[PDB]
Amino acid sequence: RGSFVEMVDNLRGKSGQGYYVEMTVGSPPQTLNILVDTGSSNFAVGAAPHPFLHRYYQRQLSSTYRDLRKGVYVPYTQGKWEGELGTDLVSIPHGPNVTVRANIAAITESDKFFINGSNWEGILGLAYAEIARPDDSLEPFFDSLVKQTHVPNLFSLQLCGASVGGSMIIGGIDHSLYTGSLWYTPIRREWYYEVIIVRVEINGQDLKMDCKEYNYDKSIVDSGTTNLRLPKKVFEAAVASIKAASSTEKFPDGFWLGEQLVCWQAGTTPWNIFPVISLYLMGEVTNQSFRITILPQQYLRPVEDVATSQDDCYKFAISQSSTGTVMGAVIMEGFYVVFDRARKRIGFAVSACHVHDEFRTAAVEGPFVTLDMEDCGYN
Ligand SMILES: Cc1cc([C@@]2(c3cccc(-c4cncc(Cl)c4)c3)COC(N)=N2)ccc1OC(F)F
Ligand code: NA
Ligand code: NA
Repeated sequence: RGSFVEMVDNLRGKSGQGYYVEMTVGSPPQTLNILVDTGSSNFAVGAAPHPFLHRYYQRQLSSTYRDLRKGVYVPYTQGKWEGELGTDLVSIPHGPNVTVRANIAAITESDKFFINGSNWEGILGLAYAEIARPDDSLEPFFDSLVKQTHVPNLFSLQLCGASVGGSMIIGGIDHSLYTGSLWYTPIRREWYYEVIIVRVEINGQDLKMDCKEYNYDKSIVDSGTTNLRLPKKVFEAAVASIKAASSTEKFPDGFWLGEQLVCWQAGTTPWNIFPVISLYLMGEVTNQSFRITILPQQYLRPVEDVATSQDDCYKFAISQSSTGTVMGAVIMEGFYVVFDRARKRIGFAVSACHVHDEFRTAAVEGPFVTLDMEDCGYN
């Protein structure tokens, strides 16, 4: 408990392409880089020589593979993936010293799933069975891990922005990874890591919106989304408020829509003209909340690959949604986040690694008195 040195720094990444952990599958072990994804529930890996992939799962080479004789088809916006289900033996070299028999979806065909240039080959869905494909009877990796071992039923994530890095502590917490105290918000329902936002402030100013809007039709904590994604109505109000606070300088209207980038000479990015953003989350006690506070350092994402420019180019990392609020890396990079599955709660503390300046830092503060917090959830 409290200290897990062999798991510190076990995550890597490229900005905008998520964080991945090294895993092994089959016997003898095949090493793969696997995206850490708290927004889905399948362990799905490349299993055929797609051209974007550094490597792939070669089932024929594993003496421990078992076929489930079941296919899986997964469509989404603009694409799909398709695979074949089985089980095999899975370890995390920089995780707990255990090996488990887990469900693996061997991906045989995909469109717009893998990234050309990225260093990962599969996805570790860490969310719940309710959203597994094809159905909730396909046991997610973490459920198998807990059933089959003595690893405690929780994991925590320290994502460090910028090639990025971080830690995934499986089965516990490392106190060196955060400062101050952890504050907990209940997991509203075990499908996504669903939470309830009860209040939103920009630079200290309440958006004074019916709090149901903040959670229309859900809010989730998702390591596999880059951005903070806000429902349309909340996003409109959020930028309107952000536009106002930052009107000391002007930017194209398309910038706030993430349709163009914005650039400053190096060393000369004006952080101070930008407002802090505070989300108040439902607390553990009736009528009690806490708030988490992020900086422009979190919501203005560094974009390296621009041949049209030669400066500090940033994308605005806040965007509309029709699927609800999504607290992606933008949020998580500010905090140490504890996915306390045993107690159905998510903990937040200031991350010991988060990017800030000398004037402002990310914050986790409470308690606050907030009434009618149950009304904030959408049915
Ligand atoms: C349909 C589907 C989507 C996902 C998804 C995902 C897929 C592929 C790439 C990225 C990604 C790309 N670039 C930066 C990042 Cl940070 C992530 C994210 C979409 O949303 C989340 N959270 N993960 C995961 C598994 C799924 O399979 C099914 F089993 F549900
Ligand atoms: Na167990
Ligand atoms: Na600490």
